Amino acid sequence: SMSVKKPKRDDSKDLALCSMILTEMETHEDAWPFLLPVNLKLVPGYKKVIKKPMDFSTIREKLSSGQYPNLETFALDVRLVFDNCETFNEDDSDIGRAGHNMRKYFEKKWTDTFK
Repeated sequence: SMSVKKPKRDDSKDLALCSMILTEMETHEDAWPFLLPVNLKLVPGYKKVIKKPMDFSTIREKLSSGQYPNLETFALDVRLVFDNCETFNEDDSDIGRAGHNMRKYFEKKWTDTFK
């Protein structure tokens, strides 16, 4: 509350560390469905169904230009990529499997880096 704060967590490396995690997501072999925005002209249904499209290149631009106010808002966009993927793709497809794998990979890096 006013003049009553928990001890200050050092957040000065968060930016760099989020960039690293993102680089590891970008270079994973199963990242291919997620590297670029889904082409909304060429994938019927995507625009209407997915209210908030997100992909790694868009996360990279937001990160690099100071558009994440904190590490939680960064994790929300990453999770959105996988939530979107689950919404549009059957679990039993290459893309569906890609998303499950990438989400697990992300969550572990997240916990090991910050928790």
